[PDB]
Amino acid sequence: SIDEQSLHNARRLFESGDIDRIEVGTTAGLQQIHRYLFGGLYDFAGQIREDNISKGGFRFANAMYLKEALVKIEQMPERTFEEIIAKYVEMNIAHPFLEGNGRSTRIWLDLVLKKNLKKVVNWQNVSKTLYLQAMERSPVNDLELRFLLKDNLTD
Amino acid sequence: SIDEQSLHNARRLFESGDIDRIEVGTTAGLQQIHRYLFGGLYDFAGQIREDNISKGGFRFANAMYLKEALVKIEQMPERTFEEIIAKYVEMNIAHPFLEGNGRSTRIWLDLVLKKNLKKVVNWQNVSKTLYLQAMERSPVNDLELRFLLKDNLTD
Amino acid sequence: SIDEQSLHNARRLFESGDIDRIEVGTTAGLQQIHRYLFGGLYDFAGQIREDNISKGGFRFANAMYLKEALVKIEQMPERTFEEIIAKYVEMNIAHPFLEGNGRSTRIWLDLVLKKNLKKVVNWQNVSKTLYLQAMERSPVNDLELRFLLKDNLTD
Amino acid sequence: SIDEQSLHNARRLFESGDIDRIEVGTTAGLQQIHRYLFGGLYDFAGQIREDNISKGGFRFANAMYLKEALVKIEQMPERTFEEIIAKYVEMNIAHPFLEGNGRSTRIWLDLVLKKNLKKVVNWQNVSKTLYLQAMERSPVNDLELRFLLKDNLTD
Ligand SMILES: Nc1ncnc2c1ncn2[C@@H]1O[C@H](COP(=O)(O)OP(=O)(O)NP(=O)(O)O)[C@@H](O)[C@H]1O
Ligand SMILES: Nc1ncnc2c1ncn2[C@@H]1O[C@H](COP(=O)(O)OP(=O)(O)NP(=O)(O)O)[C@@H](O)[C@H]1O
Ligand SMILES: Nc1ncnc2c1ncn2[C@@H]1O[C@H](COP(=O)(O)OP(=O)(O)NP(=O)(O)O)[C@@H](O)[C@H]1O
Ligand SMILES: Nc1ncnc2c1ncn2[C@@H]1O[C@H](COP(=O)(O)OP(=O)(O)NP(=O)(O)O)[C@@H](O)[C@H]1O
Ligand SMILES: [Mg+2]
Ligand SMILES: [Mg+2]
Ligand SMILES: [Mg+2]
Ligand SMILES: [Mg+2]
Repeated sequence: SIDEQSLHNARRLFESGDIDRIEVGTTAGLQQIHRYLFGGLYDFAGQIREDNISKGGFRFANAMYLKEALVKIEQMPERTFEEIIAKYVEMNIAHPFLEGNGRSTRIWLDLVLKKNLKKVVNWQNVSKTLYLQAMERSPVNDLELRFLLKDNLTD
Repeated sequence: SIDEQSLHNARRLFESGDIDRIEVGTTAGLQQIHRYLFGGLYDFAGQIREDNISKGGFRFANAMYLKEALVKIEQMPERTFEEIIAKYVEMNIAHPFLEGNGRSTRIWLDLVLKKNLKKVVNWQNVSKTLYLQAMERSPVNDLELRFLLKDNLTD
Repeated sequence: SIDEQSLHNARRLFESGDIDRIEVGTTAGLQQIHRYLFGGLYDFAGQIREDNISKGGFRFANAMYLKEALVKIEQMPERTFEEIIAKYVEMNIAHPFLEGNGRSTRIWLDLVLKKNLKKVVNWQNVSKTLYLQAMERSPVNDLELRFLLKDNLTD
Repeated sequence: SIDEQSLHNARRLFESGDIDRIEVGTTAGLQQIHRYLFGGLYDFAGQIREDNISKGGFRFANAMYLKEALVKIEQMPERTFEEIIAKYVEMNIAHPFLEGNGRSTRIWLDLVLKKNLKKVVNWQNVSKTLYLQAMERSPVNDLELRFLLKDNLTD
């Protein structure tokens, strides 16, 4: 119910035109997206977490310095695909919500790609298995992720 | 060459009593230890890194917010073995030097244990292989590290 | 869809009494469980994989020597809780199917615990988050898994 | 002491021309290299391990089926760079010795590349940091390793 309802909310975000009101490339913009997707579903919708979380051997940015990290991440440049991917990779490492980081930050990435490069990711053609592998590796080396995503951009 | 002299430098730190002048439980204190062990050996002795580093697939705190991270980590409480281990785990994730984090931060840990618990680690009885495993796991769960060290304390 | 239907099959395995005919602690027994759960749902139901697979940075036993590995794994002893967990850990590393290893092998584990200790895991009280973490760690050290499961055995 | 003495033996393996007498692409050939490097230094020189080992959170092939694994791995083809790297990656996962797998298996790799492609790796121009990263990743995805090594091939 939660994930189907948030998918409907994501659809609403685009169909409504409310997507055009989201700040691009900023922490606030990511919060806007998360609040939109999960509002009325998670009580923490749009809110930066205060608890620590991990997945698959990686511990995401410690909540005690997550806000400081986000301030630095949102200032990263967006001039090229490689810069945009690097910025996305650091926002994923920040992982600022208890849940729904993936969906919200992928929308956030698409807005950055669209603003700067006039392209978005064609997610329907991206393997979820290969995407997860590439994201898991990305804090160490974003090569796999860049190869995967660059092949799946659409203008 | 470097490791041999730095081991001599660590013995001098203790045997001279210079160890008693090290600030306990702080970033500055860790820098003091690192400067003492590696002064004249690494030109970055005592200095917070500006480059990014990883080991075993784990990305240590990004250099862009590392200084900010350290300000927070050093304020962590030190009242119990579990608190002190948690603080140590976070200082390891920070990994604030290019090299020599292990040796420096273990001395740092012992000073915190000594101050607050009147105990230090009996490293003589700790397997390096098992210690490395526990440290690698610690960001996700410090159970292995607590299991390894707690009954290896000595007063 | 597949998950809801396989769950129904797993309930039927127990409710029908068919569970009592499953060979305990063997590769063939694991295959019997997988075929029952996934027959008609995955065309590879019950079948040892010929493709390589990975999760979270760990590559499961190479398909080229998987059958050989399974021959050794099923011979492992089941004399104590700790031996049984060790055997379960090796069967998870083998990871013999393309999908459904988790559900099938947890049933397989319970049959081994029941046969040798007259216990099963009370999975209802086991955190999925902590279980996944413990499984991810288990190839290196099964301490987390033993801590988790021993606290959740039932008669 | 052992690392320096083994380097000298490695030096001699090439200086003497004995490298030309080593069996190429086989388990026996790898054991020959390991014995040349470490015979008289490690008591287990040239011997397939009977103990389990791991590094960086990765469990190498279980000793109970390591021999069976090696029988399969040595049969892997060697016709393309990609096949040769895949074979090397599997021999590293097998990790057949207690110690000295890296040095011995890199020599083994060069012999297979030399035989089949008339090239070897120019290890002088390969970053040890990037190499270890690429090795750690290789069981999941050998792209990093292939990217790192292919443009460092020489004759
Ligand atoms: N080990 C890891 N290291 C770094 N990033 C990871 C790791 N595991 C998962 N990720 C990323 O974290 C995301 C999942 O975060 P989560 O907060 O569960 O988002 P979600 O929207 O609920 N699920 P999803 O749609 O699967 O992304 C994945 O899509 C990956 O981008
Ligand atoms: N994958 C990992 N994840 C988290 N921590 C790690 C990892 N690998 C190593 N460590 C920790 O990092 C330390 C090594 O950092 P490093 O900067 O190499 O210190 P060192 O003093 O040069 N070597 P050592 O004496 O082996 O600790 C180890 O002792 C562990 O505490
Ligand atoms: N990185 C890892 N290393 C070792 N084991 C893992 C890892 N990730 C997951 N596992 C185990 O693999 C199982 C999942 O295997 P899979 O074939 O997807 O089974 P499933 O029944 O489809 N899913 P689940 O019900 O979630 O177990 C998990 O339940 C864990 O036991
Ligand atoms: N986490 C890992 N996963 C896969 N392979 C690894 C991992 N860590 C290290 N390796 C590989 O194992 C080798 C080290 O094996 P080891 O038996 O220590 O050999 P060594 O010759 O003693 N050391 P080195 O000269 O550094 O390779 C490295 O060179 C890597 O190829
Ligand atoms: Mg999620
Ligand atoms: Mg070091
Ligand atoms: Mg699954
Ligand atoms: Mg070694």
